[PDB]
Amino acid sequence: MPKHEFSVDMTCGGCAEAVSRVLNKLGGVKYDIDLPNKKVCIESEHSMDTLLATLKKTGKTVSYLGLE
Ligand SMILES: [Ag+]
Ligand SMILES: [Ag+]
Repeated sequence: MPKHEFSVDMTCGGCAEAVSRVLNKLGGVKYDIDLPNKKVCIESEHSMDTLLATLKKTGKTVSYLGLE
């Protein structure tokens, strides 16, 4: 399954739950949240576009980094 990596401007520890919540609501995802590197990696059949839009529902700055 594709593994898409995103920069997410996660500024505090609460952002692990925040990101977990929006991704869980989308569903069909397994992820790893790297708070120190402000990066989220998502294993999914969802498009880069669907994942980008989903992460942006947090209200944060999100950019696509590429594949893991
Ligand atoms: Ag936060
Ligand atoms: Ag947050």
